[PDB]
Amino acid sequence: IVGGYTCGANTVPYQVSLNSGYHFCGGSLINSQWVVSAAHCYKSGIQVRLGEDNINVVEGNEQFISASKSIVHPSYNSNTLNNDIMLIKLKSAASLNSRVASISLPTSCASAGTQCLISGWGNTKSSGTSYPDVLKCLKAPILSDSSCKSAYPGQITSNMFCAGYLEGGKDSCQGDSGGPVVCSGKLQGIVSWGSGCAQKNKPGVYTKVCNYVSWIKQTIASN
Ligand SMILES: N=C(N)c1ccc(C[C@@H](NC(=O)CNS(=O)(=O)c2ccc3ccccc3c2)C(=O)N2CCCCC2)cc1
Ligand SMILES: [Ca+2]
Repeated sequence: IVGGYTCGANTVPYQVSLNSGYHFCGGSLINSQWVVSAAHCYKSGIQVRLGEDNINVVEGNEQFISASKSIVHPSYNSNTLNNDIMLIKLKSAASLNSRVASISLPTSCASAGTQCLISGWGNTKSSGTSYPDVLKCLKAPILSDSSCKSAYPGQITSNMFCAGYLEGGKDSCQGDSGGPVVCSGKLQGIVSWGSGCAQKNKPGVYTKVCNYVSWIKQTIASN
């Protein structure tokens, strides 16, 4: 997260770290056994780490659970990033409480101007790399479709939305991939792609989760 602030320990209780000997993507806990993340985060050998703040220190409240299966959307296209969403089933149910909790799926899509909270352990620098120990937070508005398509001509599908600041200086970045965009208590987006990080006129692009609620439900019901 570039231009964000330290969230505070466990203040984003649905945030997950995907770990394969190092943090490589974020995710969101949506019930005690299922996590949603991005399809580009797919990897075998994923351990989901819940209740994290400093990802480099055991502090208490962590729960480490292996993934028993990762289900990339059948129509994910790696060239366009259209349908960039994946479901991860946990080997065991997480223990939910104050510090580890699920986030609700949306019942409707959010409008342009809705302010949301984006969080992750990704890069904090626009030019360079600096990964934080603790979880970083950024408040950012959903942009209009016209501004989003003006920023990225021909690259925005109806399963994507832009969120952020056209002036540059505040954005998600490498390492935040798969993480939550929460608006009014609902999971509206998944960190997917962008051109650089926090560049002027190149806002972040997010997977539009409201288009996938039926697929998420049907898929969790059959697995
Ligand atoms: N909000 C941001 N500015 C932001 C958000 C997410 C990221 C991580 C993300 N990386 C990028 O978007 C790199 N910027 S990129 O190189 O300009 C880019 C953008 C879109 C693309 C679409 C399809 C294939 C390749 C693409 C590469 C990533 O890990 N990817 C996995 C590999 C494919 C690209 C996505 C970076 C920045
Ligand atoms: Ca920790």
